[PDB]
Amino acid sequence: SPVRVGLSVDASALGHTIPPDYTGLSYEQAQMANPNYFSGANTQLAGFLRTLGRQGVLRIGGNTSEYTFWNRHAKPTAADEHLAAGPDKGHHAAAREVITPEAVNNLSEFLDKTGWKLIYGLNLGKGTPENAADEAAYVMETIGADRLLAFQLGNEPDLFYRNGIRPASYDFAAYAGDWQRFFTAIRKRVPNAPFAGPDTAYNTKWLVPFADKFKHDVKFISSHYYAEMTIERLMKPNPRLLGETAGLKQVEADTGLPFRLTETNSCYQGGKQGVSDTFAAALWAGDLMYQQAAAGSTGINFHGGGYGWYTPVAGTPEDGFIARPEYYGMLLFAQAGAGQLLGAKLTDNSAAPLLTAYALRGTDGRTRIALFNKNLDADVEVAISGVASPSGTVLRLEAPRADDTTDVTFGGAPVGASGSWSPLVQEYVPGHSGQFVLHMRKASGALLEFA
Ligand SMILES: O=C(O)[C@H]1CNCC(O)(O)[C@@H]1O
Repeated sequence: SPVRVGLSVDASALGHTIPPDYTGLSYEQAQMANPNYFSGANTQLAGFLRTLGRQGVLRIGGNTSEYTFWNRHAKPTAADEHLAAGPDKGHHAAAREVITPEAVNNLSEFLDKTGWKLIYGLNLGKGTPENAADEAAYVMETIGADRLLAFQLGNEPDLFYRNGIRPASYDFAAYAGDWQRFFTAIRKRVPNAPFAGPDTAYNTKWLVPFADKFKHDVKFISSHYYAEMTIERLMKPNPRLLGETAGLKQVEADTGLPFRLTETNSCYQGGKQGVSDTFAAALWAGDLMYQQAAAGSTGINFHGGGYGWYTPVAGTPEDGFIARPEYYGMLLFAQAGAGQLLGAKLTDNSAAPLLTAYALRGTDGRTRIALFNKNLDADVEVAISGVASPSGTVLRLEAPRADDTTDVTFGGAPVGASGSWSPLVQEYVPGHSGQFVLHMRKASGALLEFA
């Protein structure tokens, strides 16, 4: 007994344009202590990034960016030649790590194998303005202007008052004083240096005051989002999401600087075993990419590394890399590709309320629809109107249970080594122009492409 829902596509209801560099990943700065990780020799990880997008952004930052120190004469230690730095769990201070010129040289070679651009964290929490300027000069020289999208001056500065990085009295005004001092030092050595911020954890009250004070000094505004957890809770809206969406919309409405979600994943403190590492996270992540794009976001960076519960890609240079379940929701987005969002209204859906749908006119002119049946107990039958085409094909995003940590496929295939992926099962959509009908099992996703 599927829940019978209507989906009306309205090509006259033009939404936001999704740019080619929308997709992205975030890693801990501590990983730059291992020059083998972001390296030309890491062909496996480079292939996972290429499969997520021809263009995209690598963001390096996180809690460890306050505990990582640039040393222009240093070489890496024994332990850090083998370091796989997973997401910081945010319980206490991270271990001190050193970043070497060799690590920045190898990062350039890595980025050049991918086509991706870089957002690079500087140490405003514990470092000096002069050391930041020295690091920025080396990064700008080596990575180059076309691949360096932005420096960010600290990670989650809105938590320095609580985590001991600053006094209890630290507030936006104190942060703006620190930010101006680092900005001035860096621009003295790197007059072309680009910036973004404030890279906040959650405090939306900082976004527009940052944008207004530093309007002539930044390329875009950035903030973070974590949904925390149970799988049922992850499939629903929550107040924190509503607040972050409202913050993004205030930036777009009050400034005309673009916004990027520079660090996001399902559950903070490194994720939750049984939620973040499950097929549910693929549906959560693919739905999030579209919801934020529909709300006016220019891009996203899913946090990860090591074998963290929420990482899209898990592994090490020594042991190899694998796509975790969340990767498959980002792979649906990659396959849908860039374009402009169209209206897509669901009706008769109160029985299947966690079903989401997004329509897109691709750069090639063809209509695509991304659906996420996030209902854990309801199959749906989707009557699709407003789409004119002889023919459509469906790629399904599936696992046998929402809590599965494996068995995830897209287009009837898993991702293989080095991000290898091609569709092996493609089905025609039942119906004809102006009336297509699509069945979806409970807890599943679909990408429809029309001729
Ligand atoms: O708590 C987490 O999972 C995140 C929160 N944001 C900072 C971080 O990326 O360093 C951390 O790993």
